[PDB]
Amino acid sequence: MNTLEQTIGNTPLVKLQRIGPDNGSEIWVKLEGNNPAGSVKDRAALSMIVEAEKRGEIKPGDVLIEATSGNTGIALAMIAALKGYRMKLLMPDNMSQERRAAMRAYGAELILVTKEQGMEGARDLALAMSERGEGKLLDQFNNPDNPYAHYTTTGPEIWRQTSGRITHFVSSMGTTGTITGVSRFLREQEKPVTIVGLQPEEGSSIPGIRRWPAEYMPGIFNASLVDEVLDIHQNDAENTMRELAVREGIFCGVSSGGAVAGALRVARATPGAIVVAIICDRGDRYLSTGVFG
Amino acid sequence: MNTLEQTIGNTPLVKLQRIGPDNGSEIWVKLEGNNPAGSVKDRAALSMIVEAEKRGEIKPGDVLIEATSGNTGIALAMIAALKGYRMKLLMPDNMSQERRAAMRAYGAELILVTKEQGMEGARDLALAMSERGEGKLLDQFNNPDNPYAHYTTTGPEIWRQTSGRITHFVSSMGTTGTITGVSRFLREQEKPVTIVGLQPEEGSSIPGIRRWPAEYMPGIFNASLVDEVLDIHQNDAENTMRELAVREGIFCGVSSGGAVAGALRVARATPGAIVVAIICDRGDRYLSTGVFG
Ligand SMILES: *Cc1c(COP(=O)(O)O)cnc(C)c1O
Ligand SMILES: *Cc1c(COP(=O)(O)O)cnc(C)c1O
Repeated sequence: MNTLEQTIGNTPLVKLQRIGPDNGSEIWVKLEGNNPAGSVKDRAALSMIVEAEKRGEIKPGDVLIEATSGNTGIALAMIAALKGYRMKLLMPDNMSQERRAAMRAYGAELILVTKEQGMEGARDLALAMSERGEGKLLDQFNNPDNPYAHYTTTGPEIWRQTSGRITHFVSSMGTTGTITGVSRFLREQEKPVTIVGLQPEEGSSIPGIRRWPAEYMPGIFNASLVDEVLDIHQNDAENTMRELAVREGIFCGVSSGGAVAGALRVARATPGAIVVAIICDRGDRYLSTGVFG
Repeated sequence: MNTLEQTIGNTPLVKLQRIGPDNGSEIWVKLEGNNPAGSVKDRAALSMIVEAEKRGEIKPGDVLIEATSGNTGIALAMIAALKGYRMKLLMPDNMSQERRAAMRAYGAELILVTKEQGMEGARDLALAMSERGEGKLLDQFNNPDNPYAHYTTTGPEIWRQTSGRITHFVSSMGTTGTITGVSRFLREQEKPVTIVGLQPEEGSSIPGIRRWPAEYMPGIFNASLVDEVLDIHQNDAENTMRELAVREGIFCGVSSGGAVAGALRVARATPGAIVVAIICDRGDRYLSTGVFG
């Protein structure tokens, strides 16, 4: 159609010109910050909602519920404003103003729990509400429609954009929808492709992702779809993030620096590798946090 | 050729779904925030530098100079990082720390003048430095390569995207490069097109543009290329800006709200008009100023 919805997905895939070893390997980055609301989350938000519409579970005017407050919140608030839904976002009351402003700007309703109840308290209340019938819960960590988005758009795009030359795919794992969906699609190809997931080192804090308890991975995660899982140190992610802006002109977030850091490790260890890493969002919303300056 | 440079331009053109009169008019918005560094300035930044390279005036490694601190500064810093130039941006010492960070992230060097000297003192210093042979001055307000970017990319895209249906073009004027270059291209078409330029009402403050002294328009400006100039009140631009996010899911800046406000006036006064307005940048860098949440 002719709406903002058609600008989601089909993000550019560009090759890094300067960082990276000179051993024949190539590093390409998928610019998810190009999505309308600035991040890879626009894909899963659209998919979770669109697929629910297709099942008759929801229709414009309905209330949507989710506990979150980062890109998923921004993305859901945007899809809600775009498609005509009432979005209710649950989060602890210690959110910066700017942080909640990104979600409120789209007209989403922010429902606060106590700092103490924290993110888990929010998850619970959101669930309480969906079971009472106060609105459809999206649940990004378990909703198969999340990876479905990447199985149908992101992965095919990457395969088409690298003309099937891709040998390694690198993704920082949050819900794991991106790595799960993209892997699912790549496995269907004859040519083998190594799937590399990244998680923060214990103690490291990288916005957008988290280190999952060994046996407490999100429901949509499928260990057999990931060939390797690497740890990325906060500092290493932040340095690569700043290096991307300075040496490539690519202004992205911390997890994106982490993804390229991982792609660098891979490229260095494998001459000739054709690595694709996901750049999750732009760096704009990180400016106030000082990671840049 | 596969670098971030190829993601500049070719921005989406989407139709507003809810705001606007129901009189047969259509309002389309050109999403310039989709440019790699988030603003319409990426086009002129790339053009001024590419064209100077063609003329042999500069080559990678050289110093580039410009007095500015908004989107132009950010766009120039980004092109410089992308292409390998040493960017120097001049501005008075009263820039917020976030405003400075948007330019420094790309490795640009900021050269400060006193608040007393202000933007005009910076313009002067920049000119002096270039005359002392310290670097190539870009001069966004007088450089023909600024409107040229719009004559060759922006205008042609709009004409193609609307399949020649456009009847009115609305643009908030800063350097006037966009309205100038787009008008030049549209005038070459058989079908007439009304060119509408917008400027802030006296006393109104709209980031990115300014009310030019009657007989002191920027050098690149050509009065005959613009059919009408409307005044936009700051409040009206801010309101339309907020309403775009809420009712359309389009998150953009103040001048963009002013642009859609102008397009609404045009649409309301002319049933059946096919209006195209330029959305200059995303709203992200405006959150900290409070104009939204
Ligand atoms: C969601 C997100 C990720 C991880 O993507 P998943 O598909 O959820 O694995 C990484 N970084 C940021 C900033 C994100 O918002
Ligand atoms: C520069 C700018 C404009 C004006 O565009 P011109 O092509 O310079 O007239 C409008 N809004 C914003 C935010 C700008 O950066």
